[PDB]
Amino acid sequence: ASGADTCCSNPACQVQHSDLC
Repeated sequence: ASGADTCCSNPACQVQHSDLC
C-alpha cells in the first residue's frame, strides 16, 4: 500500500494495516 497517510493516522485502518503500516 503506497500513498497512504490518512489511513495510517486512523485507528480503524491501523488495526487493518498493522503489518503494512
